[PDB]
Amino acid sequence: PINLVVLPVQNDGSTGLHWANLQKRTPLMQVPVLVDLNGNHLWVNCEQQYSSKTYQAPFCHSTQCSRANTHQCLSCPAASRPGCHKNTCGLMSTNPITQQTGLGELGEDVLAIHATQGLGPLVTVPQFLFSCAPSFLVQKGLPRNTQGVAGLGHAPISLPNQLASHFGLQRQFTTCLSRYPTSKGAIIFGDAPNNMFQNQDIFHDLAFTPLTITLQGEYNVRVNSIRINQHSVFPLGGTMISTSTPHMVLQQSVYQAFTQVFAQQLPKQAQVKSVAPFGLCFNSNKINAYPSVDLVMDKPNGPVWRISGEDLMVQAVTCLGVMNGGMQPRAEITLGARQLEENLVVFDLARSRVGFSTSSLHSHGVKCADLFNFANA
Amino acid sequence: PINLVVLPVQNDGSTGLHWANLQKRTPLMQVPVLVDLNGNHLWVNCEQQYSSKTYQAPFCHSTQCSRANTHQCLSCPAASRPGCHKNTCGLMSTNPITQQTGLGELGEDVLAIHATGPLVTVPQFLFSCAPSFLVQKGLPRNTQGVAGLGHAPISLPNQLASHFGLQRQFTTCLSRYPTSKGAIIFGDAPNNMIFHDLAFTPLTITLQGEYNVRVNSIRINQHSVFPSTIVGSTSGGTMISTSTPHMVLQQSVYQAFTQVFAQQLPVKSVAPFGLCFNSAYPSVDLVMDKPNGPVWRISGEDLMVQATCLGVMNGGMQPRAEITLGARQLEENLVVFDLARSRVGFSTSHGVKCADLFNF
Amino acid sequence: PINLVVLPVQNDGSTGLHWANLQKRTPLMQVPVLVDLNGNHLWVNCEQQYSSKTYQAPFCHSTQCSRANTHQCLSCPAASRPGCHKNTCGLMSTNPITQQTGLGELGEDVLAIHATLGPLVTVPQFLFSCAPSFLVQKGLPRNTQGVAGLGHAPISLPNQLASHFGLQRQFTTCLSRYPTSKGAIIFGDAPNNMFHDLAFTPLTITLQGEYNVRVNSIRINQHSVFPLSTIVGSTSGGTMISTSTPHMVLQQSVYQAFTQVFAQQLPKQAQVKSVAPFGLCFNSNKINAYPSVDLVMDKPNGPVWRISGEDLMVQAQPGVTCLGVMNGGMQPRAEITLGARQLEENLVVFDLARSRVGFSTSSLHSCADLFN
Amino acid sequence: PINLVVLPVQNDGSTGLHWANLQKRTPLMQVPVLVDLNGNHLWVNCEQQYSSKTYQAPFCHSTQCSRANTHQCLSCPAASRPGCHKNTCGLMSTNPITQQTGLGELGEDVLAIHATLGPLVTVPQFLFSCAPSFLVQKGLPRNTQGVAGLGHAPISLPNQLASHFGLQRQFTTCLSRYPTSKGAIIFGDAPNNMDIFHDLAFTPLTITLQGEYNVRVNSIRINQHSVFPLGGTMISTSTPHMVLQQSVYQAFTQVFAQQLPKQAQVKSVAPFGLCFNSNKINAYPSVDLVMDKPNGPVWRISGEDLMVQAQPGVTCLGVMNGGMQPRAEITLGARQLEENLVVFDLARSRVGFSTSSLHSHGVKCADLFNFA
Repeated sequence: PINLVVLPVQNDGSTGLHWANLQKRTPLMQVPVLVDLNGNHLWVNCEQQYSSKTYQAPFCHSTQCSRANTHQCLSCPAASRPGCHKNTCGLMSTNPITQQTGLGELGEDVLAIHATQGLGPLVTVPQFLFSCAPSFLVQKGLPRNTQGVAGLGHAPISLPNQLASHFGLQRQFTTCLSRYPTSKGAIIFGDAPNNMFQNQDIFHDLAFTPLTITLQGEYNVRVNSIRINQHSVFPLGGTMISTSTPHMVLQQSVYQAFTQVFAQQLPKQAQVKSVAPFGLCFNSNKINAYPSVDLVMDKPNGPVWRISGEDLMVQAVTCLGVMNGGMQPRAEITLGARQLEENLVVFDLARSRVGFSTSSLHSHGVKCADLFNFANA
Repeated sequence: PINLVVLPVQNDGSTGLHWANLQKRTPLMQVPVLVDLNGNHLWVNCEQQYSSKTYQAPFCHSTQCSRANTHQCLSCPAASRPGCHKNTCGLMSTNPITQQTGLGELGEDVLAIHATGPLVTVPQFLFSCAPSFLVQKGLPRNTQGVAGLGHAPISLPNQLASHFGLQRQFTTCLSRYPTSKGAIIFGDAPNNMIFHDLAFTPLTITLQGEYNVRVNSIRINQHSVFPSTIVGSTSGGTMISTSTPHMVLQQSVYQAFTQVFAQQLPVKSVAPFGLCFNSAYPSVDLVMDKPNGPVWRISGEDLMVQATCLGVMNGGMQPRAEITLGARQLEENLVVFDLARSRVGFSTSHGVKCADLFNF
Repeated sequence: PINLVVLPVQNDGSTGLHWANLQKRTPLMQVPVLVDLNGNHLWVNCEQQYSSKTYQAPFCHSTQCSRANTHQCLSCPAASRPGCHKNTCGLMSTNPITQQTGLGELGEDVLAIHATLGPLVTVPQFLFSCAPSFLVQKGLPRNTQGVAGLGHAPISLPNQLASHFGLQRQFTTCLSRYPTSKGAIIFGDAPNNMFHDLAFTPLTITLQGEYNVRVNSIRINQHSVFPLSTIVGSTSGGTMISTSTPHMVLQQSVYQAFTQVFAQQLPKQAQVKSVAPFGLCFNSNKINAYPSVDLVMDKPNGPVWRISGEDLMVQAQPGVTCLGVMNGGMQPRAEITLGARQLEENLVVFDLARSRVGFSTSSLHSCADLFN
Repeated sequence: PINLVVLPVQNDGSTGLHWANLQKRTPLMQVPVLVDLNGNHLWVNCEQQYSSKTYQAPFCHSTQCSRANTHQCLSCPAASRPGCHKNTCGLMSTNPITQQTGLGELGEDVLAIHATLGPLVTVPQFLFSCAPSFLVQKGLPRNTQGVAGLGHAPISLPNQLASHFGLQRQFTTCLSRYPTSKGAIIFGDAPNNMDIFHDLAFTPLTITLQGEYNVRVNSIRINQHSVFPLGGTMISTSTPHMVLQQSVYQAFTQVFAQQLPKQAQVKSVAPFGLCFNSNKINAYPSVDLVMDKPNGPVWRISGEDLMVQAQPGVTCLGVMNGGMQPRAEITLGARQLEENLVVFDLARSRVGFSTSSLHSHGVKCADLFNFA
């Protein structure tokens, strides 16, 4: 009776990005991969080392290629091995940090992951679908020695969809990303709010906003306004949620309005020169008392996604962790990994809504890393 | 746990097609629908007095619309009712008998089905409220829509296997006897209940969402009738279908076939058939996949119909496939669609009856 | 330098649909084909009678398949001939009258058409589909063997013709109300190569390939009928212009509003027993003037597409004339559809370059004169 | 009567890539762009200058957005400017050197091009994308502001130019071999309109799902020694060298080396793998590509033309290892298109090349037209 499965995820201190050791292949081995909230699928570099007794490449026009949504047939002029076959299916994979994309082949192999009643036994998808993507794609932008990307996007062979389908889980997943490199957070597949902590009602304040999917397969929500200490800075789906930037990203005109109203809410004298890659920094000794950021979601009548000033700030000298996305970012506002860390964020694919707590996880005395004991497993 | 779910399916003697009573809505009610093996999705006429407590039409750009692969937004300039909303998602539904297609609206409601047993549910089963003109011609009497079993993201088997965590496969046991009911079993039937002699052949899915296999040869009573660099190939070229009762052949294959079939025997053809008799029939052997392949065998009498006539039609110069196997060739034959392994399984101690398998 | 190309179009009185003879093949022959304004392409019956020295079925993955936007390969077991090949590309064709669709194969052959009255000029490699013959069985005017699509799709007639000869990316329909005189489709910039009372409204294309405009309001004798970052839910106009239906079609709620308001513009006593296929019929002779229907385009004060009431009326029986507006039920593809009868005796400029549809705000005086 | 249009394109010595100054906007200005033979469209960074009186961003669901194959609507939260509007269309653009792709906005403006040496003729409503600026940051030749695609895609350079002027649906490349020198792209039927094309041979052209031109190589020999097989082949200007899948690379480079004396080999200069002392070589081996099928026509590469001057006294084999999964097992780069007439016939789905060298007629690509 499997109701949840759970993947440990770690915060990479050097990049601010989140990544995981996936258990794949026969025998099981650890494959380090970026966690890309918006990614279409799981892809890894197979050009390398690849040992498995259970690896298979589906044939062109197969049900597996249809499920993966590719009718592009490929062939390789060379002895067959993972990544190189006669008559297989081709899939474009994306490095979401550089935005590079390249052509690889669809593969199947074992993926293993812990079940959890709400720690539990290790269960497997014996023919988990993924792509052997070309190696140039791992060369830039990813945490050291990452070999791939696990996409959690709403696409037919993404992690959440493949896991939910195989185990009959509710078609949703919950992220609890860690703020701290020293301790692993979790991604929970299945209905966490109903099937999952130690007397604490961590979901008590869950509120919901509608979820859309862009044509590029990204999760979008809609922000009705941004207020900083009750002063509105915006206006004047639409909002992407993403783990391919650590920081909040704002379209340039929104960036200028935001940062200026932010500054204004602090003492003018507290401003110091900026350290890269930030624009707006402060002497932190000079004032502890950061403005609160309310994102009013969907429509004027709430609910409110609250960001405390302190959690927007980076200990760089403290700097505002908000980036100028230029004239044409993909979304006018993007909530990045730091906005996800230490919050329970529910992506409900069945009902098309994102759930979020109006109150802080930590108010329960709980950190995302406290959720599961991965050291026993 | 649940590892098997079953839909009773009924043989309609007047059309030669099959149909199920789907259980939907709150409170549950019965929705007669044609079973279309290659259908993309379940659709229904929602002008047919739609009562439900649990009906929703997903909004444009939602997760459900994305899953159904539509980014087309619609609005109905009318009040709000099932099939008429503002800001919902459009999708094309097909009447696969007439081949008509029409733009309808993505809906969500409860569907109930039997486990193997008791009735279990998909609270959010996705389907389409299709335009009512699509139920006017060709369907079995009183049917209100079509339930698609094609390999497409919101087809019946995909939704059910995903919800219950079944093995990605379904088996077909249609009954030959008009008014009798066989079943479609979802999940790993071969391991979860006769499946000793399962041959197997590769399955491809066409761009239009149809199941294909490849037929290397056809014989009538042993007589031959038939016949990451990018590449660019084709599917099998033989379609399995329940949207025709009859075997359909490309004109030239049809001539060869029927003629050779005539020669295995010693009247005034009766419409729509081109070869009829008074009332031993020769056997048809289909070598599957390639020259070494397992053989799909249809005994002659099972091709034959009573207007007795050869139930093999002329699909003209350009049918979808060179060869199509219709409803009658699936009847009283256990056909396993393994979507996880991309192959179709079939029965090479007589056959019992599809109608014997269950009791509802 | 060729500036226009012109195709005569015949009104079939028996169906109200419009058809043309397309000149193709080598040797050149006539192929009678339905004119489908919203159709993706030209499709034609290749069932075995087809024969031509210049016909080829492009190979899968060819530039011609790429242009037609199909990467679906097929093959045929019989001896090779048009419609039947070893490695070709598949294309879905639609009968717009019955809404049947079916898979056929991309074909290529010579098409000839008159320049500007001028000589016959040719497109040597004109792309079209060999469609399954079941597609011609039903709903097509007599003897029709295919459908010429004028849709905004990459191998439609207007696009191929404009492209081959370097015409302006537009065409003008001037359908005839009278079967005995043929009207014209004019490819290229008709307004600058042949009146001035042209109004324009934005043109959008639906995902199924249809032309849409936006009707801000429908009025009858000025009375309102209709009615009282990734951007997300945008839609195209919501009014379709089609030559696949003869009459105006309205979604059932709009239909009822329209009929109630139309009727209110005339004496209740003039009404008479309904006569199929119609729902609102009148004692002819008890009416001197029928209400005008004004479609205000784009915005509440945009340009107006005006229909005279006489032109929306049909005479069914001896002394009884009926309203030529059909009930499209709950889910027509568009809430309002203007049909062949609304396009007859009017110039309509489909400008694909500027995405606008242009129509006269003073109809000639109520198409066959332009050419001969 | 316009039959050909020609674009001077210049060889960049640093990157080995080719680029062009496109004349756009009102008033006209020079917009430097990389020439990407497989590029889907023309894209530019609009953030920067963009001065024009004739720029326009089509609206969502317009005929222009449909042509470009996008039904994705964009809103920009800012005030109106090029690259930033409400209700426009989104298009993904690709930097073909880094393989980065990003979302930009469909735009329309004037593009001027020389007709035939002849006068500047214009496309008033030329479609392109305002692509996000991160796409220009790496790997393009210095100062280029975007990319001009020549792929077989509906709004590519050759398609828009052929359609606007009624050209034959083909183009010929004559890329110049020497740094800063100028070759030409000629749109229209170059072979029939200006024998240097007397010996044109032809091989089937296919288009991949990512929109790249492909042909098939049936075999490769070096000095008549078999290298391949034991043949999908992309033609590209986004790599300056030949690229081979790893097992083909190993065989090719081995056989190439053993045709030369083994003491000729010096230490490898990055990025190359096989380099030589250029004192110790007097003749390089011929590389022969049999196209399409066992008995097809032969694309001949003189071996000297495969070699790169890495240093003062060192010459390297300009053949790169594409690893396990390059897009095509063989790729013919910029260097293989240099000083060679290559005809991309989109109408007939074939690529044409001369069995006899352009230099054996005494001609160089830079000779064809006098630009300035």
